[PDB]
Amino acid sequence: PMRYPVDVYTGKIQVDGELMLTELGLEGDGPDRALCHYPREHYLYWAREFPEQAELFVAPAFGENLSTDGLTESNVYMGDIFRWGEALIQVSQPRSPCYKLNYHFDISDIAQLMQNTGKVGWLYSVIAPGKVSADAPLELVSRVSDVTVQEAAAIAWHMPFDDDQYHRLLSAAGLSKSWTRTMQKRRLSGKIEDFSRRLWGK
Amino acid sequence: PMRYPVDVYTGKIQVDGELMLTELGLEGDGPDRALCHYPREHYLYWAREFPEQAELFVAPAFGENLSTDGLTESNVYMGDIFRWGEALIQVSQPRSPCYKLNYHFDISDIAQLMQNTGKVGWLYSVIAPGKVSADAPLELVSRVSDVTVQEAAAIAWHMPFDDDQYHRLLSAAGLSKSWTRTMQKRRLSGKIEDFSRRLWG
Repeated sequence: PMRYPVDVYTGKIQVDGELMLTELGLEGDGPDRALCHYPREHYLYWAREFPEQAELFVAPAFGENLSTDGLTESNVYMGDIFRWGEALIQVSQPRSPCYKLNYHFDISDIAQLMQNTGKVGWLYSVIAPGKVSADAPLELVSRVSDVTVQEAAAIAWHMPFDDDQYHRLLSAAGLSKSWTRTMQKRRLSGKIEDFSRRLWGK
Repeated sequence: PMRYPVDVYTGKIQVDGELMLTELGLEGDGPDRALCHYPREHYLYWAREFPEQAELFVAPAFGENLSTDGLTESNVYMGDIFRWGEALIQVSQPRSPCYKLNYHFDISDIAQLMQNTGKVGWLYSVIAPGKVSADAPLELVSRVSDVTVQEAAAIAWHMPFDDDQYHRLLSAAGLSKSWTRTMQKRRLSGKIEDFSRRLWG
């Protein structure tokens, strides 16, 4: 039963107190995307990649609510349920990188790079609202799937069209509504949707 | 491909024009329970069970939005995705019987009996909003699970405590938030929640 200590941030500013996790997110901050998570470890990577702006790559530069060390996309699975203090949360999707990040860091291809590396983080849906805190760690209570956030990112963005793999992703407990809609549409249309608008803003 | 004709009803009155299906349900009518489905076959059963009120047991007596013939809880699966006209919908849970039905039929134990038989029908979540109609059938496009609605009802209500079977249910694609919360809580608490308040008041 590993515990992952969490640094919390809301509208973005570090929080030390006890606070309330509602169905719609933490107080002061849709239901499938109420909580953003980014692995603190990835900052080291970005800093190496862009030395002359290493000072920009610290939490919560990527807009995250939860910052941790020891959880990454390859050891966190779709549908995973974690207890956090009094609340329950479930992994709903990988976070899709967005062009707005490029302007936030004033680096032209960050979003593209995030997507390519798969160092994107994940969003939660809140299964039970409750009292939470910075001093209360995450604890995995149910793993109900075999698809790691990493694999979900790969199915989404790295692989050529594979109906079988979309079927697999659609079978993942907790999958967000948008990702269900996106993947189902691929299966029916036979086409992978455009990423350009999301990634560049052009 | 097998496609299922459907009678629609919106709060209940039979609609047969086109109408818009939204994230929050049909136009005129939470996101996990936007669409209620009940199999038309069950009415025959209820009529036999309560002969002196057989006239009450016709669609949409059980409040359903969708009425069909050929789909039942043993051949519909958790997480199933169906195309309906222009929209996409996903099976999210068995419908939980409620005491209000007892007053609707003015028969004292209908909800309890529904739960016990497992003749409960199911709710959908709306994956894509779109134009729908009575003249547009349901078509199964993705089956992503091995838990039938029947099995989910049994895990819920018919079985003694079985952590393994709750794990199984928590692994079902599309499972509603409330059922996820309910089943997770069983696993942590070691206790099956009370049904009485829901079944009676």
